[PDB]
Amino acid sequence: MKPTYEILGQMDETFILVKDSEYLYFVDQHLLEERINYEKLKDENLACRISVKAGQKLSEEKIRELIKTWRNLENPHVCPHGRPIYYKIPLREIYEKVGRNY
Amino acid sequence: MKPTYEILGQMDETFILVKDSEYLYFVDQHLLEERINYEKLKDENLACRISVKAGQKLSEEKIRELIKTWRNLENPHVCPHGRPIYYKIPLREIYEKVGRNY
Ligand SMILES: [Cl-]
Ligand SMILES: [Cl-]
Ligand SMILES: [Cl-]
Ligand SMILES: [Cl-]
Ligand SMILES: [Cl-]
Ligand SMILES: [Cl-]
Ligand SMILES: [Zn+2]
Ligand SMILES: [Zn+2]
Ligand SMILES: [Zn+2]
Ligand SMILES: [Zn+2]
Ligand SMILES: [Zn+2]
Ligand SMILES: [Zn+2]
Ligand SMILES: [Zn+2]
Ligand SMILES: [Zn+2]
Ligand SMILES: [Zn+2]
Ligand SMILES: [Zn+2]
Repeated sequence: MKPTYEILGQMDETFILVKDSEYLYFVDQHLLEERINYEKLKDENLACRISVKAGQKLSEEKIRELIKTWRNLENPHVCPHGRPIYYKIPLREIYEKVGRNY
Repeated sequence: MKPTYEILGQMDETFILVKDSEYLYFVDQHLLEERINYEKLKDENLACRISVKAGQKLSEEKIRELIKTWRNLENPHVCPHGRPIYYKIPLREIYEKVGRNY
């Protein structure tokens, strides 16, 4: 994700919505924290058990911290168990559907 | 869209993000206002020229009004020129990508 981005907020207390100029990302808060903790601790089970879970409301500050850290991870793409950390949609798919250039 | 929904906010001063239990919708603010005005005025060019344009910031109250009205339109799907008013993504596509049931 580009270093210029906009955080749109939380969805379903499960995903952080954040976009750059190319994509809107839906970032799984659990998988992201698990990856962050795994890269520090090198322990899959420990990283999992201490991380936030889906269904927990996060403060705006905590969300900012997580997204900033996400960009600097060695593997921002998949958790240590191989699950994709995020879903993404190209912004052009949204614009083009309604007839706008992007 | 179901009568129970959550407005997530504006994106790019162009789309209103709103979800129910099934889909996340990206609603084009211009096309929506144009449809609203067209259903009142029955005049395509007049409805277009008086409507908000992309790139205009909208207040939270104005966004609420538009989304409430959207649900009651005779045609909430396409503007009078035939363009889709919104893009939608099934929530299950987002959940399933990260390995979650939905
Ligand atoms: Cl979880
Ligand atoms: Cl900060
Ligand atoms: Cl921060
Ligand atoms: Cl426009
Ligand atoms: Cl109100
Ligand atoms: Cl209202
Ligand atoms: Zn362990
Ligand atoms: Zn686990
Ligand atoms: Zn886990
Ligand atoms: Zn901070
Ligand atoms: Zn995992
Ligand atoms: Zn006219
Ligand atoms: Zn026009
Ligand atoms: Zn128009
Ligand atoms: Zn109101
Ligand atoms: Zn139109």
